[PDB]
Amino acid sequence: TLDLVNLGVAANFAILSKTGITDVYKSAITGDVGASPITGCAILLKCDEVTGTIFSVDACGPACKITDASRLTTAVGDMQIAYDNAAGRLNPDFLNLGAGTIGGKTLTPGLYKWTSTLNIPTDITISGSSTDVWIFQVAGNLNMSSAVRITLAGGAQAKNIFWQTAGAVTLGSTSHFEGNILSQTGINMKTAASINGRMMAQTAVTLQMNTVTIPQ
Repeated sequence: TLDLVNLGVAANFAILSKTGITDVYKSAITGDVGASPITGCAILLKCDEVTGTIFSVDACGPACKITDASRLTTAVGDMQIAYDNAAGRLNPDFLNLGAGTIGGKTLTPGLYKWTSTLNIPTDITISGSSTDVWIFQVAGNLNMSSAVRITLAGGAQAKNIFWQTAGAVTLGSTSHFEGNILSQTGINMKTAASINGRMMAQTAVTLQMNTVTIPQ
């Protein structure tokens, strides 16, 4: 029933930011990474940290980098269209579920909105079919605590989950996240946190020894 958020060319990236990608070595990224319009030197990943292509707007950046301004321009533009599309969905199924703390919940499909910061202090399940869609609209920050795991149940797929945040995302140390993040600012991961999803930030993505896998 709820339509997918079309990511266009941004679908090809595990990490896409506008002001760079910082990293505490070593991270494990599966899929392409990019930043635009910032210089490629703002991508602080080593070549042995990415399975995929590192894209740069210029001659600057990691040894393996491909320079491709035009593809990054399209990807970032596509990321902004996706952000606006996700932020623009009307008629939420839920508004202010758990008063902004959703620890222990099982989330069924649909459109969710929070006019605050969303916190996830304890494990949650996202439960639905291989074709169901979840859009989470968050007017503040999104926080997940250390060791918190998002579990998928019933055939729910990470590629059908979208998190739209007006504020910064903070994934706590050793936490496991599921879904696409469309952040208006930063996405900040802590020591050994993992994500099955895409990190699309209109500022920066920051990593500390993270595992990042594009959804299949």
